[PDB]
Amino acid sequence: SWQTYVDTNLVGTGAVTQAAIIGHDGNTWATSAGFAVSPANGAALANAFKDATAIRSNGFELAGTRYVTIRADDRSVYGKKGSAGVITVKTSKAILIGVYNEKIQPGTAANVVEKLADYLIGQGF
Repeated sequence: SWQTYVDTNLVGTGAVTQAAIIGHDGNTWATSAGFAVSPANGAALANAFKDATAIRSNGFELAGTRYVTIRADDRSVYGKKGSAGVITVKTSKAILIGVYNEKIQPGTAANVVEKLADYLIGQGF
């Protein structure tokens, strides 16, 4: 279920190259093959949705790579690193995380992730 959201609705689409779904405490509910985000980074991200102050000054880390905050509101937090980047979105019970590489259109990745979030939110999650 969470694994199929990640494997099918996120990675399987082609819009993100790697993806994870985290709880509001930052611990991973499911993750794409060989992609791993630390409970430490996850929590920080989780906090960002509440208070972006910290991430706005230093950005945020996810699976080794460091990112720069492009967007930060109470629902979405997006980072970028050259042609790459990460789209993260917050639902009622989790936070979706999707990274895309050079080959992907940033807004293509944002559409997929935000589309998954709307779905989950309408399912009570």
